[PDB]
Amino acid sequence: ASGRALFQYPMTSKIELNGEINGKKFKVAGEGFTPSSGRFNMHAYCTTGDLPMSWVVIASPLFHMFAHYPEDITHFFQECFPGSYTLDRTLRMEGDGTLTTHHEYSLEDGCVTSKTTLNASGFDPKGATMTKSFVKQLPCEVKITPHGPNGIRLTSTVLYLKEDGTIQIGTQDCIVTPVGGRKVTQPKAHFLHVQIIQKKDPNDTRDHIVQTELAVAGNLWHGMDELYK
Ligand SMILES: [Cl-]
Ligand SMILES: [Cl-]
Ligand SMILES: [Cl-]
Repeated sequence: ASGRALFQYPMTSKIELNGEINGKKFKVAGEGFTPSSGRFNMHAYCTTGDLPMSWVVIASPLFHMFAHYPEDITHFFQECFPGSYTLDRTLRMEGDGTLTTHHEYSLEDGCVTSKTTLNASGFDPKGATMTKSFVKQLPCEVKITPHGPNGIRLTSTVLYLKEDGTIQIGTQDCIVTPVGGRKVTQPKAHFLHVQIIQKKDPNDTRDHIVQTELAVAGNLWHGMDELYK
């Protein structure tokens, strides 16, 4: 049993995230539900107190294996199982700060566990990230290309909406690397449409978020694959 045969829905998720931003250390944990292909939620909470940064900015750090892929595009993230993959992220909030994340995953009993670290240095203490002035991030297209002999790369430019109704940009670059000591067939260049919706639980006493991601793969530009050898 490998690849897509390991991703029979419903499934669950867990996260453990150890973070630091501008010297403030924090932890998040969460549990989530993946009812069906491409629709996955996460109820995360800061176990150290208040989260010292925007929940909107930490949204993308909070599971590409749950994306919905048509049959005719390789689902690289799923085809890495068994063996798994790492994700390395750089998220540059333009004019504000840069953060990196490192993720490791394991699959057991229908549950994907993410162990993630986040490092963030030199953010503007009056920027939207540290003052928590963001309302949401807008849906984007993530460009996925083959990267080196065995990886992929994911790039996106994300619009973050502040409370005054104006936009800040984040520039996001990820490398996925199989860690299963085996070759995984690389997909053709393609795009992922991604939307995040965040809300609060009526009762939870913790600093928390209830997040849903919709993530759908598509060959949005048939000619793009020609450019990536
Ligand atoms: Cl927030
Ligand atoms: Cl990404
Ligand atoms: Cl493909």
